[PDB]
Amino acid sequence: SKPQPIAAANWKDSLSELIDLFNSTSINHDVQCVVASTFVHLAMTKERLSHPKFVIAAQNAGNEDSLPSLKDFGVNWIVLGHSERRWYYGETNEIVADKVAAAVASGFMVIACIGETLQERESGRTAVVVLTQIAAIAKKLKKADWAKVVIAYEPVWAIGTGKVATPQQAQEAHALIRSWVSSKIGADVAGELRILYGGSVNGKNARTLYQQRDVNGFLVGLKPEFVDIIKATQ
Amino acid sequence: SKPQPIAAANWKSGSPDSLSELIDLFNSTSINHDVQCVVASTFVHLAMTKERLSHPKFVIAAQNAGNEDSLPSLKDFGVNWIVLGHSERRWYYGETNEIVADKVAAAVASGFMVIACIGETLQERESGRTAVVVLTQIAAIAKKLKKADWAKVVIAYEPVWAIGTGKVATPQQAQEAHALIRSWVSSKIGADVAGELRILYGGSVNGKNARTLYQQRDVNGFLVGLKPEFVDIIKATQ
Repeated sequence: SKPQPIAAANWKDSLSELIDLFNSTSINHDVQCVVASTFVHLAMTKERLSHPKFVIAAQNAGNEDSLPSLKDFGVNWIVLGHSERRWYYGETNEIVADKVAAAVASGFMVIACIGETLQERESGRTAVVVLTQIAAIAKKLKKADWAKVVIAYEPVWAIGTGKVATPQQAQEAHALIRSWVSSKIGADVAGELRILYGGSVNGKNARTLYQQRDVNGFLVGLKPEFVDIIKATQ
Repeated sequence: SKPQPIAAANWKSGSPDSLSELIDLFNSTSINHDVQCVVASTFVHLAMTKERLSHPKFVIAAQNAGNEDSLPSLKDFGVNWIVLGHSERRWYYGETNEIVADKVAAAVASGFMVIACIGETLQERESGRTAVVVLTQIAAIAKKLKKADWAKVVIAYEPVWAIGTGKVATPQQAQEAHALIRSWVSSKIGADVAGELRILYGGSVNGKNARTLYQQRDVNGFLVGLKPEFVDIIKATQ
């Protein structure tokens, strides 16, 4: 028995044209849809996006006055710790953790990203890297805060490397996240946890991915195929 | 009246669930209607399944055995069911229509009830070859059987075209596939044999869709993967 699925798209196609696509798409099942945008595009997304089942997220904001501004403006979701924040911008476990706690303290729903690299994965350090990204996050949170939290797992080892993830590998990475939250936080919190897959997902694979026990939806890039990704969430 | 329904669960190696924990779930599930429940296991797990599974409405099956001495060993052991010709045997292990047909005959000869799997791929489906592919897979099997033999045979239609492709089968398509199997048995074997035949759906089935699938005129149960949801799959057989 699975919690409500999430379908979140990340903007790194024309924004407008995509927003019209979604505005005219019929989604008949229980799924929260998220469109995360950059600060330059926020105002045009909230202006234009009018789909009832869609909400708008901010990205990586980490300053309390800005967080407060966003909420005033009508943005309640935020995505943090995506792969490029950690490996290009140098956001560490602790910096992501603080960003999450501050987001949580101001009434945001949070999509926190975590994931390992090919180097990390090839030395057999998936579990220690992945469980340390979260322990850090968990260390800042109260048990009730978990209500406001979603996890995206990003198989960084698999983006731009020529390595391919199978649903089996997605499933296995998802289960360890679950186990840990379940032993350290609780089976109640664990049971209600939406763990999103932030790897390579298209129309040929979304179903298979979604059908795994521990996968609860997707964090992916903003493209026209997102619409098949949503559909796969049944 | 439809014939007795069958709810068959297939164990695939490398699942996120534990065999034992699943057997316990089932052992403690109340099933109040007439339904034969099958748990199909691999050879390593067989012995644990006979020793542990004790629910009255459940039996155990073996998978893909094809050697006469082996089938006799299984029957002595207390196994009377077997599942053959599942999708992967046809695509990965090289089991053709004929090899599957021989496996069925030998299973039948030694007193087994037999769940023989059939179905087409997306490629076969998209070129409009469903019927010839599906009817050739069964014709192969039929050519080895006697009319009486059908008493021991159950067919599972596997929409291979719908597993791993992004394609989704509606209950309407499952009905249409199932009726062709029925028509053909009827015309070629007998209306008597046809009407008593269980034709299982071996596609993607969960709790939100088992009902809708089970109510289709030609659907007589399910051959699915061993998961906790199997319980709801059983319940969908009323």
